Amino acid sequence: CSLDQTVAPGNLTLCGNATLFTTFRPKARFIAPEGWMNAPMGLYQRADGSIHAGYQSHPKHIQWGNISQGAAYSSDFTSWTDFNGSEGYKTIWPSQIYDIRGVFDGSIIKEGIDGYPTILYTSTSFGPLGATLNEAEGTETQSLAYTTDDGASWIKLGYGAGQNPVIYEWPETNLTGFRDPYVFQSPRLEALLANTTSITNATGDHFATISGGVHGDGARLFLYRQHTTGEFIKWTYLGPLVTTGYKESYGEWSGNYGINFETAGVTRLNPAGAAWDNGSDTTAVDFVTFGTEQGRADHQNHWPLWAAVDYEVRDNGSIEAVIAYSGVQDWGRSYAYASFPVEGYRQVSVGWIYEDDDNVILAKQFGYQGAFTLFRDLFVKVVENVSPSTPGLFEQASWSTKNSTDGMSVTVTTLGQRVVPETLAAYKGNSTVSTLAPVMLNESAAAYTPFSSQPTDRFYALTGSFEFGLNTTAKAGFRVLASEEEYTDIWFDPASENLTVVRTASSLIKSFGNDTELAKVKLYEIVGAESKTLNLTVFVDGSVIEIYANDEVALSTRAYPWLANSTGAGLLADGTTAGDVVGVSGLELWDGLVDAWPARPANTSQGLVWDGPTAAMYGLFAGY
Amino acid sequence: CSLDQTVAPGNLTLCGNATLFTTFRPKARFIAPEGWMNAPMGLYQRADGSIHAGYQSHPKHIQWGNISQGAAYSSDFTSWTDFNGSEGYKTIWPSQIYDIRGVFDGSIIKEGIDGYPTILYTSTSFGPLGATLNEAEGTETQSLAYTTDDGASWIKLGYGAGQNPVIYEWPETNLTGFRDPYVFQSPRLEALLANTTSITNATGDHFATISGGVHGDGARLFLYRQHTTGEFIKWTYLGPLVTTGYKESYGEWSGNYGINFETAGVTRLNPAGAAWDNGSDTTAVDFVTFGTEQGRADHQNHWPLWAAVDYEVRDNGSIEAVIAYSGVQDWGRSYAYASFPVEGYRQVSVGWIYEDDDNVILAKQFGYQGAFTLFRDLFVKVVENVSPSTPGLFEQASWSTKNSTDGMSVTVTTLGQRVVPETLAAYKGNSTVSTLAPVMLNESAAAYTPFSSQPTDRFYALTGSFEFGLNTTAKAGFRVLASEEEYTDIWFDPASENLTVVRTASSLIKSFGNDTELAKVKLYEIVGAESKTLNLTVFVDGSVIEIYANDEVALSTRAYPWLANSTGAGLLADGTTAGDVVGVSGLELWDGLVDAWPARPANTSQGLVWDGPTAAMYGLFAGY
Ligand SMILES: *[C@@H]1O[C@H](CO)[C@@H](O[C@@H]2O[C@H](CO)[C@@H](O[C@@H]3O[C@H](CO[C@H]4O[C@H](CO[C@H]5O[C@H](CO)[C@@H](O)[C@H](O)[C@@H]5O[C@H]5O[C@H](CO)[C@@H](O)[C@H](O)[C@@H]5O)[C@@H](O)[C@H](O[C@H]5O[C@H](CO)[C@@H](O)[C@H](O)[C@@H]5O)[C@@H]4O)[C@@H](O)[C@H](O[C@H]4O[C@H](CO)[C@@H](O)[C@H](O)[C@@H]4O[C@H]4O[C@H](CO)[C@@H](O)[C@H](O)[C@@H]4O[C@H]4O[C@H](CO)[C@@H](O)[C@H](O)[C@@H]4O)[C@@H]3O)[C@H](O)[C@H]2NC(C)=O)[C@H](O)[C@H]1NC(C)=O
Ligand SMILES: *[C@@H]1O[C@H](CO)[C@@H](O[C@@H]2O[C@H](CO)[C@@H](O[C@@H]3O[C@H](CO[C@H]4O[C@H](CO[C@H]5O[C@H](CO)[C@@H](O)[C@H](O)[C@@H]5O[C@H]5O[C@H](CO)[C@@H](O)[C@H](O)[C@@H]5O)[C@@H](O)[C@H](O[C@H]5O[C@H](CO)[C@@H](O)[C@H](O)[C@@H]5O)[C@@H]4O)[C@@H](O)[C@H](O[C@H]4O[C@H](CO)[C@@H](O)[C@H](O)[C@@H]4O[C@H]4O[C@H](CO)[C@@H](O)[C@H](O)[C@@H]4O[C@H]4O[C@H](CO)[C@@H](O)[C@H](O)[C@@H]4O)[C@@H]3O)[C@H](O)[C@H]2NC(C)=O)[C@H](O)[C@H]1NC(C)=O
Ligand SMILES: *[C@@H]1O[C@H](CO)[C@@H](O[C@@H]2O[C@H](CO)[C@@H](O[C@@H]3O[C@H](CO[C@H]4O[C@H](CO)[C@@H](O)[C@H](O[C@H]5O[C@H](CO)[C@@H](O)[C@H](O)[C@@H]5O)[C@@H]4O)[C@@H](O)[C@H](O[C@H]4O[C@H](CO)[C@@H](O)[C@H](O)[C@@H]4O[C@@H]4O[C@H](CO)[C@@H](O)[C@H](O)[C@@H]4O)[C@@H]3O)[C@H](O)[C@H]2NC(C)=O)[C@H](O)[C@H]1NC(C)=O
Ligand SMILES: *[C@@H]1O[C@H](CO)[C@@H](O[C@@H]2O[C@H](CO)[C@@H](O[C@@H]3O[C@H](CO[C@H]4O[C@H](CO)[C@@H](O)[C@H](O[C@H]5O[C@H](CO)[C@@H](O)[C@H](O)[C@@H]5O)[C@@H]4O)[C@@H](O)[C@H](O[C@H]4O[C@H](CO)[C@@H](O)[C@H](O)[C@@H]4O[C@@H]4O[C@H](CO)[C@@H](O)[C@H](O)[C@@H]4O)[C@@H]3O)[C@H](O)[C@H]2NC(C)=O)[C@H](O)[C@H]1NC(C)=O
Ligand SMILES: *[C@@H]1O[C@H](CO)[C@@H](O)[C@H](O)[C@H]1NC(C)=O
Ligand SMILES: *[C@@H]1O[C@H](CO)[C@@H](O)[C@H](O)[C@H]1NC(C)=O
Ligand SMILES: *[C@@H]1O[C@H](CO)[C@@H](O)[C@H](O)[C@H]1NC(C)=O
Ligand SMILES: *[C@@H]1O[C@H](CO)[C@@H](O)[C@H](O)[C@H]1NC(C)=O
Ligand SMILES: *[C@@H]1O[C@H](CO)[C@@H](O)[C@H](O)[C@H]1NC(C)=O
Ligand SMILES: *[C@@H]1O[C@H](CO)[C@@H](O)[C@H](O)[C@H]1NC(C)=O
Ligand SMILES: *[C@@H]1O[C@H](CO)[C@@H](O)[C@H](O)[C@H]1NC(C)=O
Ligand SMILES: *[C@@H]1O[C@H](CO)[C@@H](O)[C@H](O)[C@H]1NC(C)=O
Ligand SMILES: *[C@@H]1O[C@H](CO)[C@@H](O)[C@H](O)[C@H]1NC(C)=O
Ligand SMILES: *[C@@H]1O[C@H](CO)[C@@H](O)[C@H](O)[C@H]1NC(C)=O
Ligand SMILES: *[C@@H]1O[C@H](CO)[C@@H](O)[C@H](O)[C@H]1NC(C)=O
Ligand SMILES: *[C@@H]1O[C@H](CO)[C@@H](O)[C@H](O)[C@H]1NC(C)=O
Ligand SMILES: *[C@@H]1O[C@H](CO)[C@@H](O)[C@H](O)[C@H]1NC(C)=O
Ligand SMILES: *[C@@H]1O[C@H](CO)[C@@H](O)[C@H](O)[C@H]1NC(C)=O
Ligand SMILES: *[C@@H]1O[C@H](CO)[C@@H](O)[C@H](O)[C@H]1NC(C)=O
Ligand SMILES: OC[C@H]1O[C@](O)(CO)[C@@H](O)[C@@H]1O
Ligand SMILES: OC[C@H]1O[C@](O)(CO)[C@@H](O)[C@@H]1O
Repeated sequence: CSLDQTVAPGNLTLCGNATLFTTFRPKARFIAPEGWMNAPMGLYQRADGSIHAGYQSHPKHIQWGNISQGAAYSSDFTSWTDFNGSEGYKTIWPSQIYDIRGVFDGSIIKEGIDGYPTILYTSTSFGPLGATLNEAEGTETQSLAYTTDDGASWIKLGYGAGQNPVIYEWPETNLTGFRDPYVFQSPRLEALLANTTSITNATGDHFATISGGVHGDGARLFLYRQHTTGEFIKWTYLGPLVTTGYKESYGEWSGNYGINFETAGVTRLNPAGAAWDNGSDTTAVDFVTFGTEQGRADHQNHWPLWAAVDYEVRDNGSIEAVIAYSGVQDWGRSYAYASFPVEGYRQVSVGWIYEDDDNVILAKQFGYQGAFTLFRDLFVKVVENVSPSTPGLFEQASWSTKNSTDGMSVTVTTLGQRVVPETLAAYKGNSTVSTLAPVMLNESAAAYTPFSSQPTDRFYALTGSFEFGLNTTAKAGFRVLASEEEYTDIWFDPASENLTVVRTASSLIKSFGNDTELAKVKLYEIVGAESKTLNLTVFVDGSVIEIYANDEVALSTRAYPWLANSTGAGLLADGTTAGDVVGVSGLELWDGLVDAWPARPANTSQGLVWDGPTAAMYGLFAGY
Repeated sequence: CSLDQTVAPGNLTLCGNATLFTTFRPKARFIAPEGWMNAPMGLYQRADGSIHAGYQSHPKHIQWGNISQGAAYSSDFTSWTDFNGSEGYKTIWPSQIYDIRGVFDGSIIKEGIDGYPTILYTSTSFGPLGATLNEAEGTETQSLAYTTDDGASWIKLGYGAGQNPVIYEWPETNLTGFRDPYVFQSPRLEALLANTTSITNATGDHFATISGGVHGDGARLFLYRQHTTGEFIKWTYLGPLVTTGYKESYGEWSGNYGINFETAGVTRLNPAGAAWDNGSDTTAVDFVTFGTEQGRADHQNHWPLWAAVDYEVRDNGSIEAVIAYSGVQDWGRSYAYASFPVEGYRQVSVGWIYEDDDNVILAKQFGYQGAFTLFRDLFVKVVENVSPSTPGLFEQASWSTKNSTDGMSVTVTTLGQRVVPETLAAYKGNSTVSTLAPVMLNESAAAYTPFSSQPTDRFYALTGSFEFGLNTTAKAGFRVLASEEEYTDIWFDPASENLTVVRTASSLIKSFGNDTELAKVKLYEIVGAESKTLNLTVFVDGSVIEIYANDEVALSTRAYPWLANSTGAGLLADGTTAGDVVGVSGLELWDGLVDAWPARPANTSQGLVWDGPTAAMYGLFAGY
């Protein structure tokens, strides 16, 4: 095993465990110290204002198993510190008959058991578990634990009658899944149900959704309500909140609803951020965010979606969330988005970016798998004075339209996402910032034009505004992680409305994924404008490429170039002419970003272990 | 619920949990503080000379489940003190994927991991588990833990390759069971295998048996040898030590070998006690003790047996234990005997006495189930100068015979059992002792003759020597726990060779078992004697009646009389005449015995709990 990044890569499968630990590793984002991670969990703002982030964790392994909560904290979403206790950076782990198969996703009741922060999580036991298997009741239940030390440790309620698990009965038969309890307060839902509480007797101030579906009949999000305020054992099933069809799709802008939901959450937003009104705010919109399974041919069969919903009260004292419009939270290799409330009327969302090594060829050599996305403020994005001749505008697919009185302009409403400002400020302030001169892309434009200043490593951010003619057929964007032989191309093509990431040349190492990523982006044309603009922000962080367009469209993906000098970046141009020009302005390179884990050394591997021959006997975990 | 023991019992099923806690409860023996107990486990003499006793334990329940090691200690086998730690009196409990279904029986390596006492135990996980089910590999494995604090706590080795569990591969397919590792040193087996160690490479100084069987083809005791001295991970399967047939019986004196072994152990004894020679002691005999399942119509389908064996070395470097003669360790409601070495060349054996409430009618009202037997010294019982006209003597069923040179006398050899002398001394010294005048039972004998001194409660011991004519048809014995309306009759009938416990009148409460207990006892007639003698010792301890005959035959059973005055005792006589007389001598009553748990209050119940609806979902434990 040679680690010479000045020549072509050898057979890297001969390299030892964690020998490629630093080679492709993100430095500027949330990631476990080592080993396997997946979904964010247990997210909450602590009493001191800091952020507690949990995650599904399997230390010293590179596949899922014995799934536990790893945890860390931060005062700014950006610079983090690991917890360190008797189980290292773990704070909840399989320990009881009811959760021995895995401590799955859970969410936080801030004022819970004895007034302490309390997690409601999916406790798993034995038996077939999965949307395509014949799962039985009891395999997935929901259990409580609380912390007396601000997340350094958690104490589970005892096992038994009137204790853990607290939710165990399936609300309907033949479930495809029954997990990921999302606990939330909702003045909105309380107001809607206030006249029906005699029917159910559920009067608590916390609601909980559980994600799943029904075999052969599509996904389901089940709504529970805390039976009595201040009491956390009894949760009353109201009814299905979201019901979708078996592999139903709302269309090209909306992914596919698959057969089963995972990590679903419920929020209410307005243009500024989180909305906590009872329905009285006419600018507020109710949203559900959710993953779906088995409705996608690639990306691990997983869509991270969202939907704007209108709540209707059923006669039995439950709520139907009727989907008004439906979109995609991220178009690339990410999933398991969780959102949580943050002080100052914010709702912040974060997901998991998986690797692109689905055949597990170099996972052991990495010594880790997975990272988070960046943390994102959610809000209602409102675009005013939109031209009615914007192509496809009245499809109203992942947005809504309201006509002006005179019919000459439209107000567009959709889900907004933007990187939390704490991270943008810290990134910029710790980077070497190059403000670049605007570039007009015309007949003289090369295919690729390097920026006048270049990155020094694989940790940087790019921004640019691309102004296109209303009838352009030109394409433009950014090339990143680029040398002569390796590069990743991010293109926008207004004619097709497609943002793509072409990865055919991303790496000389042939075992990584190389499929082209694709997102739809609607450039809402403004009344009186003779052009349309794409604002593109790109974060390059080890192997992560995370793309944001117009504070709306997100696409996370992976690139693993071998050569040490595959770090360059610049502008891409295709079919730009004297007549069909693309004006690029607001160009800026931030080189360096932030060291997100300042207390960690460069190599936090502790080696990898094998569970031994019993792993196959038990049949629950891969074992490595 | 009335607790008036001066009148007939009401409907006791209306009584609350643990309301009958003290009513029938033993006071003078090893018993858990409350709840369910079964098999002794983890038995060893500690460095300070005290005895550590573990037991299968399910606190706050009255059926088996979440099975754990409860523990206590004693300097004299007789007066005990509970451990008290973070889990009360438990010291090992289900905590890992490999043992989450139960910490089953295990035994002690005195100089184990890092020189500490170390337990090898059966770690159980999910799946069908049982001799009549389709069990699969992995459900029962064998794991290690060690103690740095003389049994107050145990530290398990980690889960994984080269760690726990240390034995997981089934030595043959379609096992009925794979549990109860019994670790022992054996100069005998080492000498026998010394010429074959090239074939197996196993040269360690510890052996281990694992108890089981093969579906459709009878029980098996599998022999393993520690691969290397001072190393505890690698154990090498040599071969089957004991192989018996599907429900094979050696006859009327030997129970039935059933379909599966449990709690089997291996020892070597001589007339004085334990023998640690390499084979050079011609007075020493190799013994296996073992439980069998599904070879009995009652007593929970369970026989506690023993066999004298002659070891043969196989060509593949393993040992066949050929059964020479075969007997019964206890004929009544006991099972799961364990033996362990004790200083001064002793091997001490102790078992579990279950209740006689198999339909679980008053278990909750008790608030506990189970106790130990008394602790018993094992030795080779030798009877010299036996008359060749002793009926049935050359059947050699659970004994051996060697003729004198002249053929006029026989030496009989069998397994001896007697209560450890520490317990007999403590019992006698703490009791009010009445030495009773000898009684000749003839034509004047009533059916029942009370002793001249009577017990004051349900805690006493009786002794007597019953001298019978060689052709008697008379029966005699002891009545215990007796009032006019309730009593338990212990009869010996030399003509049939049957010792019986008749329990048709044991209690006015009709839900308890009332079947007649039966043991075979061979009165070895001595050359020149004109009579034959039965030495009977009986312990009455709450509901336990534990009977010993001639330091050989043991029979443990249960009686639950309701009336406060059903405590009396005396002599039984049937068919005694002027000509057929039974001479009773050596009569003694010990009233009171010992308070075996002096630090415990009278009521150590902590209440009972229900596991809730998930118990049936998981399907592993009853849940109460
Ligand atoms: C199979 O068997 C298994 C083993 O038995 C069994 O698992 C066990 O289940 C039991 C029962 O559910 C659990 O017991 C609970 O424990 C809770 C605390 O748990 C935390 O702490 C313990 C102990 O920690 C000590 O010891 C450890 C280990 O040595 C040390 O490392 C610690 O530092 C600490 O040491 C100190 O203390 C020791 C003495 O205890 C000293 O020896 C030592 O020197 C130190 O000073 C840990 O072991 C736990 O760890 C385990 O669990 C965590 C997850 O929780 C895992 O991550 C970890 O790996 C371990 O597995 C853990 O950290 C108790 O809080 C709880 O007691 C309460 O509940 C019961 C009711 O259920 C009440 O009876 C009791 O009164 C308590 O309730 C009161 O208190 C709470 C708040 O404190 C209130 O909310 C509540 O209302 C109530 O208040 C009452 O009193 C108030 C007055 O004070 C009053 O105001 C109120 O009005 C009210 O009256 C309970 O004891 C046990 O932890 C499990 N153990 C393990 C190892 O799993 C399993 O379930 C069985 N399975 C089946 C299928 O049956
Ligand atoms: C799913 O995830 C699960 C959770 O991660 C996982 O279970 C965990 O598995 C790991 C890995 O196997 C276990 O880790 C081992 O722990 C052993 C000790 O275990 C005992 O102590 C711990 C910790 O106790 C502290 O904390 C608790 C809880 O708060 C307190 O109550 C205690 O009082 C104590 O607190 C003090 O210390 C804390 C810091 O740790 C402080 O915070 C605190 O302030 C106090 O000061 C307990 O938690 C354990 O309890 C659990 O387990 C018991 C059964 O064992 C249960 O009954 C109970 O309910 C709990 O479940 C327990 O009591 C370690 O000994 C062990 O470390 C050794 O092994 C590894 C190799 O495997 C080596 O890397 C390491 O070096 C150690 O080996 C050396 O040392 C031993 C002797 O000590 C030697 O024999 C050995 O050769 C070696 O020697 C070396 O060094 C020498 C120099 O010193 C040198 O001479 C030699 O040459 C050599 O080089 C390991 O860390 C962990 O316990 C499990 N946890 C739980 C909760 O289950 C599970 O397996 C996963 N499942 C799957 C399927 O994957
Ligand atoms: C005395 O000690 C007991 C512990 O032994 C302790 O707890 C009680 O334990 C008993 C079992 O011994 C439990 O009985 C079972 O109850 C089930 C129904 O339970 C529901 O109704 C109850 C009555 O109002 C409620 O009290 C229950 O509430 C508790 O539990 C819920 C969780 O479900 C919790 O949220 C609450 O907070 C409470 O803690 C609950 O709503 C019965 O289904 C179960 O019935 C079976 O067993 C009976 C007896 O054999 C049979 O009559 C039935 O036919 C059925 O049995 C069959 O069982 C066989 C073998 O199991 C099987 O093959 C068949 O399929 C079928 O199941 C049983 O009756 C009792 O619920 C529980 N009470 C609790 C937790 O409060 C007591 O509390 C303790 N007393 C005191 C004063 O301390
Ligand atoms: C680097 O990190 C690893 C942890 O990832 C760590 O431990 C090693 O982990 C790998 C897995 O990643 C283990 O490989 C497996 O080994 C099995 C055979 O193992 C036996 O032979 C080995 C070779 O000499 C021995 O080293 C082993 O000894 C150890 O374990 C025993 C317990 O068994 C213990 O007593 C010892 O003390 C040692 O700890 C052992 O005797 C293979 O069966 C298994 O093979 C499968 O997977 C391969 C790779 O994909 C395939 O080629 C095979 O076809 C087969 O895979 C198929 O798998 C799929 C999915 O699993 C399934 O559908 C099929 O049925 C089939 O199974 C695999 O190769 C390795 O044993 C283990 N080594 C250990 C513990 O020492 C390394 O130690 C670490 N390195 C360093 C330097 O730290
Ligand atoms: C980058 O490195 C490769 C291999 O060392 C080399 O061929 C190339 O010329 C280098 N410089 C570039 C692409 O600017
Ligand atoms: C890479 O090495 C592996 C052994 O780890 C070997 O099986 C494989 O064929 C090698 N690839 C080549 C030579 O291209
Ligand atoms: C569907 O549900 C019932 C239990 O409610 C169960 O008997 C059945 O096996 C389930 N699965 C299928 C494939 O029908
Ligand atoms: C309430 O009604 C809805 C619609 O029929 C149904 O899906 C839900 O299960 C009902 N809730 C119950 C039975 O608790
Ligand atoms: C919205 O505006 C467009 C263009 O002016 C028009 O075609 C459409 O009918 C209008 N919708 C409503 C509800 O007035
Ligand atoms: C650098 O990053 C840290 C950690 O996020 C942040 O607190 C600090 O303000 C940044 N430095 C600047 C903006 O100069
Ligand atoms: C065409 O592009 C080049 C490079 O940006 C620029 O120098 C030139 O001015 C552009 N042409 C026009 C007409 O603006
Ligand atoms: C743009 O994307 C869609 C998928 O939404 C695809 O069907 C279409 O062919 C693409 N068009 C072009 C020109 O790339
Ligand atoms: C024993 O008690 C019962 C009921 O109180 C009574 O009938 C009997 O005479 C008492 N005394 C005896 C049997 O000596
Ligand atoms: C017997 O053994 C094999 C595995 O060795 C297994 O396939 C089979 O199902 C077992 N049980 C029966 C009843 O044959
Ligand atoms: C040794 O031989 C015996 C008798 O054939 C056999 O039962 C045992 O399994 C053998 N041991 C092995 C294969 O390790
Ligand atoms: C043992 O003694 C009996 C009676 O004297 C006799 O029948 C039998 O043959 C003797 N056995 C041997 C082996 O000599
Ligand atoms: C009473 O019993 C205790 C505990 O077993 C024992 O140590 C003591 O010697 C006994 N008293 C006597 C024999 O007087
Ligand atoms: C018969 O028994 C009675 C009571 O034990 C006794 O007094 C009497 O002496 C016995 N008869 C003979 C002949 O010994
Ligand atoms: C004595 O016990 C045996 C069982 O070993 C039984 O078959 C026989 O009938 C009994 N005989 C009498 C007289 O009780
Ligand atoms: O690690 C298990 C967790 O990951 C998910 O499957 C999402 O990928 C959740 O539904 C579950 O709680
Ligand atoms: O409690 C389980 C234990 O009890 C036994 O079944 C004997 O009755 C053992 O074989 C086992 O280890």
